Amino acid sequence: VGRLIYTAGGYFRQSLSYLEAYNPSNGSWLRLADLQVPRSGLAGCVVGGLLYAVGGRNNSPDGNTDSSALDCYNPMTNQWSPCASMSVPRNRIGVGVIDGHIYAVGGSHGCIHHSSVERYEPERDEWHLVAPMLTRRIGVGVAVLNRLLYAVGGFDGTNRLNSAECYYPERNEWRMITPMNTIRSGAGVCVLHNCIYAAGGYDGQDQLNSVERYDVETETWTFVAPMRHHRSALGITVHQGKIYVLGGYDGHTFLDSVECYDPDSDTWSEVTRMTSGRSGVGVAVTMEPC
Ligand SMILES: Cc1cc([C@H](CC(=O)O)c2ccc3c(c2)nnn3C)ccc1Cl
Repeated sequence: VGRLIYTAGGYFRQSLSYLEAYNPSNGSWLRLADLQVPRSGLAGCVVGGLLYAVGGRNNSPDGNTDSSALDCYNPMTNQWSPCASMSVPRNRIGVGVIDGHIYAVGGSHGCIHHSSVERYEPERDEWHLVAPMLTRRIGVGVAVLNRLLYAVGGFDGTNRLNSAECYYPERNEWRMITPMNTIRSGAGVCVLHNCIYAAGGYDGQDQLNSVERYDVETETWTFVAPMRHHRSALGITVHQGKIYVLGGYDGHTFLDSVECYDPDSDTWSEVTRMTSGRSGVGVAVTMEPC
C-alpha cells in the first residue's frame, strides 16, 4: 500500500503542533492534523497501524509545561485522540514497543531526571510502572531488539552518559551493557538488522556527527560512517531497511536536513528537507492516510 515517515511536534523558537508525513517513494510531504497540544522532546511510535505521541514539553510564551500525555493518530480518519496519561510528565523521553505495548523511559519533569519506566497497554488504555532503570536518563535513546528494550545514553542531571542498559521483561530487571565509545545525549537510537545504532547527540560541549552500533551477539560497539550533519535532538526511524535522521540542532541552526544511511555501502546521503527546521520531533512509520 505504501508507508510514510511521520514527524510530530518539535521545536523552533517554541514547541510545535505540526504533523507531517514524508513519502520516500515520491519525495512528497503532506501536512496532516495538528497535535491538540504543541510539544517538543516527545517520542513517536506505532502500534496496530496507529501512531502515538508520548511525553515532551510545551515550551510557549504562555508558560512551560512538561507533558505526561499519550495521544493517538489514526491515518484512516486524520484525527488525534487522547489516551490515558502516564504516571508522570516526561520531557526528552525515549520509547520502545514490545509485543503491542509501549514503554516510556526516563525523561525530565522540571529538575527531576527520571529513572522510572512505565508500560502502556492499548487493549486496556492503561499505564503501569515497571522496574526503574539503573540510571537516571533524559535525552535517552531507546530501541527494541529480539523483544528486549535498550536505554542508551542521555543525561542524568549531572553528566551526559556513554552508558547503556537492557530491560529483560520476563525478569522485570535492568542490567548494564557495554558502554558506547561516545558520550551522547539526545542521540537518535534505533535498530536495524541485529544492531542497535546511536547516531549524533550532545556530549556537553559539541553536537556529534559520529554513529556507532552495538551488536548484541558480540556485545561491542563499532563506528560506522558519520552523518553529513552534526546533530543533537534529532528524530530517527527505519523505513525499508534504511535509517533516516530528521532535523536536530548543530550548534547553529535548527536543521531541516533529512539524511538516510545505507548499511550495505556504509554511506549517508541527503534525502530531503523538512518543510522547516526543527529539533526534538517524534518520528515513526505507518500506512499512508485516507
Ligand atoms: C531538547 C533535547 C535536549 C537534549 C539534551 C539534554 C542534555 O543533555 O542536557 C541537550 C541539551 C542541550 C543541548 C543539546 C542537547 N544540544 N545542544 N545543546 C546546547 C536531548 C534531547 C532533546 Cl529532545
